[PDB]
Amino acid sequence: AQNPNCNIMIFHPTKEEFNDFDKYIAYMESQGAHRAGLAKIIPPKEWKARETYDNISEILIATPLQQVASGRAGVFTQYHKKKKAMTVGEYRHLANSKKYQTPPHQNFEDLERKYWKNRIYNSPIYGADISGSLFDENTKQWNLGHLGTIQDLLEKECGVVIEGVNTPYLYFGMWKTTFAWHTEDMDLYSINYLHLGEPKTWYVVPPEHGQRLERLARELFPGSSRGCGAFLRHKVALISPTVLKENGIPFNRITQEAGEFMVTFPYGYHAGFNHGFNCAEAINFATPRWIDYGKMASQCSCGEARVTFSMDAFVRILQPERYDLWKRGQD
Ligand SMILES: NC(=S)Nc1ccccc1
Ligand SMILES: NC(=S)Nc1ccccc1
Ligand SMILES: NC(=S)Nc1ccccc1
Ligand SMILES: O=C(O)CNC(=O)C(=O)O
Ligand code: NI
Ligand SMILES: [Zn+2]
Repeated sequence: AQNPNCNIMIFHPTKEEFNDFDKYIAYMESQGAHRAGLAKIIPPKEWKARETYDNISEILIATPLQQVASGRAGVFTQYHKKKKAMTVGEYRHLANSKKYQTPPHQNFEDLERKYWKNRIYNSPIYGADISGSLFDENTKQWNLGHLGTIQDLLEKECGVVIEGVNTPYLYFGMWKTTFAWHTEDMDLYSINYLHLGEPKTWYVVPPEHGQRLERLARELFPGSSRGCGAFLRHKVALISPTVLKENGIPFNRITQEAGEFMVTFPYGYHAGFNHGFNCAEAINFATPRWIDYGKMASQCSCGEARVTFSMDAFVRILQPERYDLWKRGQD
């Protein structure tokens, strides 16, 4: 078995290897990359996402989210308070202000220490889930707006034609902005490109050990657990690497820098934070190996978790028994 310790693997494809997206994902998995839950892909030196980022300041963040924490430094939840709209130029200025800017630090490890010590005492503002893309239409390789769709994958594998679309989302971050412990909708893959700015640090639990994280989460957030059998779908819970180690949860960590791709694999729980002002683009995708994970994916039916239009068909076809109750998530 490849990669039995479930290490995060880093790949350096050649420009020739960067042509066929599906083929390279399959290659990564042949080397055991999926066992970690997360992989890094460094693009060929000849590749670029677009020419420059000089003209992005007029993009609108219609609903910036202030991430307010509750709990203790290593075990907390966050809720998202809606703020007034602002442009990316305005957001960048805010990120760089004295109130919100990255503190002086020695290295990534020093900044990580500062994050877990002090995160809960601040409320950074995030521009998340903004439909759009910053890939040039002429970028032919690993263009996240030009991937094969999940709906076409399901049709190719299972022969059923379904409604729905999937398109990329942009994320504008600042120091301490946080993504909570989660797997993707329907335990899909995700791919994330860091277009510009400061790094993003990731934590990940191997898919074969996901239930260990779930059990700890139930212990650490007992009221939330009683409210919903899949409350990590709410994407609001944080657990520090120190607390994971104290409880024997297997995990790994890695820092993503501008110009690098990360791929998360089916049922790979992940969480993380941004180092400073940055912009990332991400989208979900599927492969034939995903189908069995989609069939088994937990669902939130308490009504808290966000439901995309396109997830309906996934639940309807892959989980027909759960569909009525999940669809009771409704409204
Ligand atoms: N072990 C790492 S980090 N990467 C890698 C990628 C391809 C082939 C062999 C090794
Ligand atoms: N062709 C589609 S829809 N997706 C996909 C992605 C990676 C590998 C194989 C297939
Ligand atoms: N290196 C880190 S992240 N250490 C740490 C220890 C205790 C509390 C918070 C962080
Ligand atoms: O970048 C973020 O804030 C969160 N991204 C992801 O969870 C992802 O790409 O799967
Ligand atoms: Ni994710
Ligand atoms: Zn729920």
